[PDB]
Amino acid sequence: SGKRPIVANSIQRRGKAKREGGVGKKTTGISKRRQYPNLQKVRVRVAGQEITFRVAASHIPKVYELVERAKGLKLEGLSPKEIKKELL
RNA sequence: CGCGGGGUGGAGCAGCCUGGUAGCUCGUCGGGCUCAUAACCCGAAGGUCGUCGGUUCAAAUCCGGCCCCCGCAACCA
RNA sequence: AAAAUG
RNA sequence: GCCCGGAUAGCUCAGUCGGUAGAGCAGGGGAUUGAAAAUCCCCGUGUCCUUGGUUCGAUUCCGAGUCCGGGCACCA
RNA sequence: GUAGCGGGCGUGGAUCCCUGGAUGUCCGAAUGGGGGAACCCGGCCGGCGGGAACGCCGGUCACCGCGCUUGCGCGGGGGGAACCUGGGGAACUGAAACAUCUCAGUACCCAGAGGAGAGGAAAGAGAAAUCGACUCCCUGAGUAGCGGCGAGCGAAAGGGGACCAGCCUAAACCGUCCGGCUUGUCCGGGCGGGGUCGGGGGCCCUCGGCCGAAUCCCCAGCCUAGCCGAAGCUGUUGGGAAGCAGCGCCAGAGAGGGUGAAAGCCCCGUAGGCGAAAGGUGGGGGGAUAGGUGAGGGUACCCGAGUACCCCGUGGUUCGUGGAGCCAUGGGGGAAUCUGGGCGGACCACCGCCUAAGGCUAAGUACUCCGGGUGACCGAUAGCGCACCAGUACCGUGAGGGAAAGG
RNA sequence: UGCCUAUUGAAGCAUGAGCCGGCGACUCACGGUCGUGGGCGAGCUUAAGCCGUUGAGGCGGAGGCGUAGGGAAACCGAGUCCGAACAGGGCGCGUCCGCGGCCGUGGACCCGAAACCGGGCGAGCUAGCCCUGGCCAGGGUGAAGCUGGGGUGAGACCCAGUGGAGGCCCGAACCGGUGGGGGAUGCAAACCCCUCGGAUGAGCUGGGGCUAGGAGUGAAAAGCUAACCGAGCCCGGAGAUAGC
RNA sequence: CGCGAGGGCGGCUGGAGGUAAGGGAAGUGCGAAUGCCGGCAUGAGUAACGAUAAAGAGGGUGAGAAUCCCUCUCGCCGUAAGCCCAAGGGUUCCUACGCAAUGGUCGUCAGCGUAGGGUUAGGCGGGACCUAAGGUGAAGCCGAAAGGCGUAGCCGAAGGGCA
RNA sequence: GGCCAGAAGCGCAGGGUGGGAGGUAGGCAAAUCCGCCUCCCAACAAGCUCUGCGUGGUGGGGAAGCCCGCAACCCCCCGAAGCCAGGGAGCCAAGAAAAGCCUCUAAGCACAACCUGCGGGAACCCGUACCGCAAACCGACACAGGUGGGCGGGUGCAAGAGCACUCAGGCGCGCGGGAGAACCCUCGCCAAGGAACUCUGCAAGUUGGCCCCGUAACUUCGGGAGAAGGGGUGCUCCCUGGGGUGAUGAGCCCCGGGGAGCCGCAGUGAACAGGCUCUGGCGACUGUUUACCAAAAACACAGCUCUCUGCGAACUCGUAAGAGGAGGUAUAGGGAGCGACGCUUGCCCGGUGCCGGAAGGUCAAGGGGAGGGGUGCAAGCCCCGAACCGAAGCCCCGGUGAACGGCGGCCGUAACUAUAACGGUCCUAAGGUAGCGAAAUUCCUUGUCGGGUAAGUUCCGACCUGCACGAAAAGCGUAACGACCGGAGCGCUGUCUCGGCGAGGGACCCGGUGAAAUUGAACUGGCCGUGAAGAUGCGGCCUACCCGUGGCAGGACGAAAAGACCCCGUGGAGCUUUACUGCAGCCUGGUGUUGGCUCUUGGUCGCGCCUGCGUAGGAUAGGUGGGAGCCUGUGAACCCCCGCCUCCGGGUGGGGGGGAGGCGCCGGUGAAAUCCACCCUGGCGCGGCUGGGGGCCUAACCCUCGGAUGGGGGGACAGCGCUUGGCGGGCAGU
RNA sequence: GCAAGGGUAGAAGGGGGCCUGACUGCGAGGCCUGCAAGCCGAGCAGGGGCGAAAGCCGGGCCUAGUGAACCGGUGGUCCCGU
Repeated sequence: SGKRPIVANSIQRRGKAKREGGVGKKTTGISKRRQYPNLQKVRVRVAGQEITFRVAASHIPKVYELVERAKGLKLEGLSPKEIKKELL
């Protein structure tokens, strides 16, 4: 949907199998349909000033580490690029 | 013409695919109660199971043949 | 506080 | 095909962390009753599924066998 | 583009052809704002007309992304016949029905790249005391395998060739500048130095020896106009000789076209050989910067994290759940730094291979808008839809469709 | 008793053809299998590429057939497999070109669908809705209200007059389309004449806007969505597939 | 001359290419696919000539006129079949010459052909004014990419406003 | 022919508007401007403003008339849909925005700037021909079609934009000329008869305007009403009543009334211009619909009912953001069915659906690990995996009909017979009530009676064995309405017996221009046969000079559409469902986002003490083991008050007096006691680790709050990611 | 044993005693036949039964009582096992 640090979201398939297991008798497959795995997003408000990121919430922590950096710069309204960028 | 359901004591229903035991209510018959009739009470009887045969040790029961009984279909031109 | 007809 | 509970009086079902076999109903004998019920009494009958083994002994405890009932999954 | 007037210019070297420059309305990424493209309306500075109203004229004013104290300086935007990479991604059909499968990761849509794009220096391959970036071709091989084990799909290693190339960083460790803080000899942000690995690097003591750009330059050479180029006369039939008849000749040139018909020697040419003030291009051969140059002995300081790894859901591979690894990765859990970590088809144990989680990297390869050359290629119902004033006329609201016609 | 086609059977009243002239259909690539014309033979043969040529051909053995077969395999071997077996029984000997026939994969002898799918173009027709404007001659009926009179204890209510209501009436414009005739290679790809319905309303109409293809809109017929809509048009997949 | 497909000979036409023996290659042979493209036939001098509002005559011009100009009669529209404005259309406007074709006939005519003219605004209508629906769109929100919403602002008229 | 324009100033009509004087929690405190309060005056005005109309200095224009070219302009009457305009009254559905324009203060400035006057100047861009209800636009055409707005004269008729004629202005429709047949179209008339026509009075006719009489059932009371059925209408002359403008008298128009008298076949003398009635069906009604075969009894409709929805509503669109719902809030929104109004709307929850049920049953991940397996020398690394704990769903229990739906059979019976109020029995979840009823429903069927008719498969009234009505897919009625469907009458008539005549436009002839489908080739006859069974084309026979023109339709299996019916193809589409398989969507557990603090109860391994009342028997012996040859004192023997087991018998610990005491076989019992153990059964009590359920809070997340580094509300839930299972024709492929 | 047919007492019928050949390895030669299936079968080997023996015995008087492959399940074993 976005990603911030991390990165985007794949597009998985499917498996409708109706069968034994291969540990009794065979096991056939009903249908493959195109699924879409959205990237478990989630939002973060942070103190750098009054900032907001949309961390892939598996990296939420990275938000802070990135906050744990006093790059020495007053207002700019966003000051995210530096953050989200002078990041790594 | 074709399907499918059904003929069991007097009437109305079981029992039949799971073969040997015919069950129920009503009424018929006898005896009580009552002045008497009902009602109520006690006790009995009564069926070639539609027919003509087949298979079987044994056929209401299973398989075919008609006889009436009941239902459902009989559409396109 | 009470179980039809002739 | 796996996982569960089962088999006890005619019938429907109980139960000790081994010591008797018991209820409810049907059924029969009696009282009471206008009638028919409901009440009230006394019973009646058991290989506790079949086998072993456990124990001094087993309804019961465990192995195994057959019938019965419940639950779940397959099906080329 | 010839046909015409009407005028003119050229050996005082025109026209023409190559190179560079100049001017280049308006619309179009369109960029002052608007807008029904090619039109309308404005800010600021300056200049024209008597010029204050009006009106011309020249500059200049989009937005977005990177780097300096507020202004700035570099960049971007759109287009391109295919070819290329990525992100998305069908059905018809096939299976003589059909759902897995097939067609197919194709058609198409989107973003991006460029003369190519991609890939690329091993956490590789796979059984070889082995190999040694990648890409392309030939094999390997319709093999191995995959598969309602149907239809059907289908590798890789190894072997031949083409090409040939290797490299920077992150972290230890040292210095420096800056802004925060619990004003602690501390925390992290930015530069510089170091350091790049199958085993190395940092830091301490012990011994010091050069190759070389993928970037900058220069010339060659090659494009972009051109010049030189051999050798035949007479007669004859004919409307017209290049034919025919008789004597010749050139040839590094007997390719071709053209001239009234069939010419080596008529014209343009052909073989062969010269040419650039100018602008492109250009290691093919050479110059110069950048950068890179050793061996032992000790700590046990560094070696890329929400990563590996395990689990759930999927994709790629010949692999369709299979005994199913490996490579990718949305979700959850979640390490270690060489007594580290991955791989060699579940899992162990041996044996061996390789160093993940940062990046760049020529060439050989693909394509044909464009220029040239050939054709047991077409010759005007063919060949391109167009040999001609065609993507036109005409048709359709539009997307779009789409002729005929040569002598 | 025509030609062709299709047929058990056609002059056939079965299909096709007006006539002529052009265009018009068994191909090519790669595998494979027979046959055949050749080279060479226990052997035969090169791929890609390098070198020359500029309509010279060389080189190149990686590789590929063939020389041994049996067996699922281990494995063995002129044998082998099954088996205890010295029974038995099943299997048990060429390449490279060219040309031809036919097979496999490619449309693959040639035309022809109805349809499926992707991406765009369309509401200048038609349906709905939104903004802003217009339009509806003349007649008719005569609601509520007011006002006056009457009525009653007060009221209700009743009366005249006034008044002018309404998916009200007749009927033009305007909108529509009932019945009939005509029209039927039309004046016209829906028209003309007569006759009909509505006509202050759920009205009609100009201009400016919005909604779209399994979607829109729909006082609902599967109607309308640019003259054929039970799923638009255009281009593409595409030479879909066609046991006809 | 060949069984035949064809092959030679000869005569007119034509006027610039052609191609032996013997061989090799194919876009290689048509009468039919309601085939495709073009040409020309049949029906056929047939149906039609587009509203039943209607014509007649005298002069003109002219190569030639029922069909053009003029005149006098007759008839038809007259909430039009008449005037004015929007839209759309783009020179069809006026003038001089003209008739091949275009007019369903004719044509001296024309809305046709060639040429030359013609459109004049502070007050009319638009813009250097205003907003509507709705568009667009700094911010801002959202989407795999395209892109979807959207504040302000801007655009948008037959409505407001102005001599 | 007797007008047009025209400033200021005059008049005449209007439209706008109270004037004061003080205060002030508002207009995002800036206004002396608004807005609100308070009190002197004033009031169906005046004044002040602003329009329209006349008037206006003055300019302009100005026919019919001959040769080929002359110069007024006044007076009444009618009179708007236009103007004054933002006028008035009434009503419910409650009726744009912004700028210009006034006014108020801000910043700033007052040497600016505005306001009124007067003179000089300045004043860009675009459109402007022409067609424009059509031959110039849209329809391939010089197409009988389509196209928005304004003006649109006069007379006549009740009125009018109607109808007839006609001004101005413009047309006579881009082939003509003759004939004078059939037939076709369009049009007129008709003896006698009058629906006999025919599916049907289809069509055509009759009637038609206005004034006056006069009009029934039925009714929701409005209406049925133009009900029906009649009479009048022209022209001349006489008298007379009110109106409007004048002026109160005259012309001028506007509505009437009463008498005479004239003419025709006829007076709305032509054109416009209803025929009517009785009775059924359906639908309440006006409306809407299949553009191009269906205008309806179909859709809609007010109205009734069921149902969802508490607001960040439900529901719809969208992946999302967001939007619609609605700037609404249950007297509101969404979905469904029925369909004004009247009288009503029965019985059945067995099966399906929906709603309700903190129990049980079953149940996926996941939790859990008894136990087993593969490996190594090992520790280990890996694997399978039982109990048990586990949602929604389903099973199960129950409600529910204006939820889907459903709503019986066979026998007998009365004192003539008939029939059956009564009875018997089988089945059911329950057995169709009211009202209708051979019906838009009835097969038999033209049912059977009545009515209507000379005659009636239709129609109307009746009766029921209702093949197969019936209550909200409503039932039965119903005034009014209908281009709706059926049956009758009257009137009128060519629809008809039965056809005839006449007019025009074609057809026909001449001149000019000149198509189309179709077409194997044609030299293309009849009858009998024959043949693939319907022959111009074979056979036999029979007829027949050659070629045209006007006409008719029997044939050429005539034309046109590769049959729409039927079947076939392992063709296609749309639709359905409890067909298969999916997907959207919705439900659901486990995780992530995700945090504090309590309460509580489970399951687990520990550990800590109890726990165990057969029959003999010192008596509440658990089990086998060790056992001699056993321990109290810090002191038992006995005692009380006490928490605790239990069946009571019989106990498990407390404490002080007290102070000696106390054992092991015993004798029996299947088995023997002191004490130590390890352990079976069950319970209790602290600890580990996991769980579940209840509350409280805030800080994430969410919603809001005069613009918040915040305050309220909600709150670890919701939402969202990943994963589990389920529902699932809403959609897709088959 | 059960449908019909053919066959049959010089037994295929009825009874009795011992048995388990309702074997393992094979299989000449044929029947039938598109394929692939189905059917008969002497004989050899091994190790057995019944009979003194000759001998008979690879199910049943005979013809129906059945289903390719693929995919799996249970066993077993000389095989394979990246």
